[PDB]
Amino acid sequence: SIDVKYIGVKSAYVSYDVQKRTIYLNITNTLNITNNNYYSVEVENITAQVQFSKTVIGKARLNNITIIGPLDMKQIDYTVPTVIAEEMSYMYDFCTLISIKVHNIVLMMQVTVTTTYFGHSEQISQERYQYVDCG
Amino acid sequence: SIDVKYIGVKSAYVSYDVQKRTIYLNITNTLNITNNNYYSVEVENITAQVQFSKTVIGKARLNNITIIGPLDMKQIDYTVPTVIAEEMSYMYDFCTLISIKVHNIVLMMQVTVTTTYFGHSEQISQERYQYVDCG
Amino acid sequence: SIDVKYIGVKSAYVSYDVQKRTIYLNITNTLNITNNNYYSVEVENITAQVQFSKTVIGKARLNNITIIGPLDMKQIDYTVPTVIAEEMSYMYDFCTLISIKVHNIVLMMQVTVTTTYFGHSEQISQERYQYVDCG
Repeated sequence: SIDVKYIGVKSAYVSYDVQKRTIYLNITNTLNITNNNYYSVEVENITAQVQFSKTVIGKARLNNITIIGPLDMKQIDYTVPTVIAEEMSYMYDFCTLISIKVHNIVLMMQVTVTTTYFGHSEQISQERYQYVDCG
Repeated sequence: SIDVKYIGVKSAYVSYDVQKRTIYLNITNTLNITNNNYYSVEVENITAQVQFSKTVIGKARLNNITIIGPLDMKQIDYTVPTVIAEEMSYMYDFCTLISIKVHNIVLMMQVTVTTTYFGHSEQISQERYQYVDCG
Repeated sequence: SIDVKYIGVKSAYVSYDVQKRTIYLNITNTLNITNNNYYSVEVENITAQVQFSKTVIGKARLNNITIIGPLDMKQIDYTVPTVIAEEMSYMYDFCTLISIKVHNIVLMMQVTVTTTYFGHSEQISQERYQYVDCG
């Protein structure tokens, strides 16, 4: 990939930005741009390509075979009891979080037992992230 | 990929923006642009392509064979009991959250037992994310 | 990859930006730009390519065979009990967080038992991240 950008506030090719309480006076601005972009990208020129898979089983004897793909999750436990007991008392809770297995982004690609792949594969994340703000 | 951008506030090719309480006077702005973009992208030129899969089973004996794909989840347990007991007391809760297995974006592509693939695959995420904000 | 940039605030090719309480007077700005970009990227020129897979089982005897892919999670336990006991007392909680297995970005590509791959694979992450902010 090409030209992958995170810009926090402002993007220009040419900028003349005049901001705050300023005097901007008698200004002559002249601009003469030639800006051409030529892309030959992710391009393929092939006579033959072959993706061949063969399984042969002859006079074989097969017992108790297990094939298990990735991210097998077995007998996982989360135990998060919360207890408040009060007498003659005050609780003030502000912005209190209990957070279990919270996800923002999950991107999964070609997650398999078996893969035969030819060509291009791509993942991009661009992000402003804030979990907690309070005040 | 090409030209993948995250811009926080403003994007322009040429910008003459004037913001606040400013004086802009007698200004002469002149602009002459040539800006051409030429794209030959993800182009394919192929004479032959073959995706062959063959399974042959002769006088074989097969018993107890298990093929399990990815992300298999078994007997997972979440226990999150919340208990509040109060007498002659005061509870003030503001912005209190209990969050279990919360997802924003889940993208899954080519998640399989077996795969034969030729070409292009792509995942893009662009995001402004705030989980909690309070005051 | 090419031209992957993280810019915290402002991006320009040319900038004439005027900020705060300034006097900008009689300025003559003249600009002549020639800026052409030529990209021949991720380009392929091949006569033959072969992805061949063959499995042959003869007069063989197979028993108790287990094949397990990556990220296998078994009997994981999270125990996070929170207990507050109060009598004749005051509790003030501000911005209190309990966070268990919280994920932002999860990018997974080609996670497999077996893989045959030809070509390009790419992962890009650009991020402004704040977990907690409070006052």
